[PDB]
Amino acid sequence: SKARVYADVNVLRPKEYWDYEALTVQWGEQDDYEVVRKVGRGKYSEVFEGINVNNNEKCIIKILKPVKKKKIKREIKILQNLCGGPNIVKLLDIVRDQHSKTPSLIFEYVNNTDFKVLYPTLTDYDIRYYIYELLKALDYCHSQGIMHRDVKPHNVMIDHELRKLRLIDWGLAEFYHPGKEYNVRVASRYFKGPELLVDLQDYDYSLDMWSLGCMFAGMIFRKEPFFYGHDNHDQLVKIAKVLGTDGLNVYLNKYRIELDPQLEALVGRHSRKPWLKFMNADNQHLVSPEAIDFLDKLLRYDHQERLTALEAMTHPYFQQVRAAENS
Ligand SMILES: Nc1ncnc2c1ncn2[C@@H]1O[C@H](COP(=O)(O)OP(=O)(O)NP(=O)(O)O)[C@@H](O)[C@H]1O
Ligand SMILES: [Mg+2]
Ligand SMILES: [Mg+2]
Repeated sequence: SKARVYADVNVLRPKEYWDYEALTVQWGEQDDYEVVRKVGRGKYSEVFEGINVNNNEKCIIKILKPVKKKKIKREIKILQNLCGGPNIVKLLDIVRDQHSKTPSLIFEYVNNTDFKVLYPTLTDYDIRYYIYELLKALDYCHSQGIMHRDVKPHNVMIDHELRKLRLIDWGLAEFYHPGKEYNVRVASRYFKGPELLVDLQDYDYSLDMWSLGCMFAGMIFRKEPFFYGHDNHDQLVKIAKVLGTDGLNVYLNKYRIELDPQLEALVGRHSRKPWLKFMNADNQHLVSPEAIDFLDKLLRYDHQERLTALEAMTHPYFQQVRAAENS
């Protein structure tokens, strides 16, 4: 299986564009940036709001924990390749501690509102607007030969007042190479595409489209998250109970994949459930045939069947957002 779009980007570009292992970091000054308060974390970082001592402007300081240097260079190189793209978080500086050589990535500050509180407050149009902006970031990174691999609300910073969105967290992102087998241990469980759940390793940019679909379904159906599995097996089951086991079987046969016998047993058999059966009173002002048509074209087992980011931005669902932009 190969990507249907942007397959040759890294093929056509110089090795230095994608060979993140060769990257040579030019360190900035650790003193230029000081910590104000902790604002987030991951298994391999602590993230703080900070201030640029030189101009008193806010910034974000992502202090990285010990990991193979290759993992750090990858995040850095990807950020460097994408810096300036639409709605991509900007990496402003890279510094380290002189004694521990503890590295910190310095980013632009986004005055984010916790998604758990922000989303229930978004209007139908807000949803359309933010998904559109998020789509711009994804088409951009796909166009630059990169797969994000961790699309989820926690990695989408929104300054709601400034209607500004930034796709952050490029720490699991990879360069797309035709026919490469990737590690399937990426993305948050609730946002993992079928391909990851069934060991299809030759995946591509379309994985990010499943994740976006999951985010979108959560927003319009007001169900965070929408596919709530306890572990990877249970995640495939949660998907199968909505999408149906028919399409799954078609999918696995198309790609020659044997499901693990115990997994096959957990999944069982399920009818495809229509998207309106998730319709209720809290979400109603939010679903419409165009929302459903768009969602349906994202949440497909077959990654090759999913809309591309580009196609998605042209879907009728976003016509009002396009119109506003065009002025
Ligand atoms: N540029 C930013 N502006 C505002 N807040 C941010 C920014 N970057 C990170 N944060 C916050 O810090 C949190 C963690 O940052 P992130 O880069 O995602 O760390 P991580 O270690 O890669 N986390 P994980 O998602 O578990 O991989 C985010 O979810 C945000 O809430
Ligand atoms: Mg994150
Ligand atoms: Mg991360």
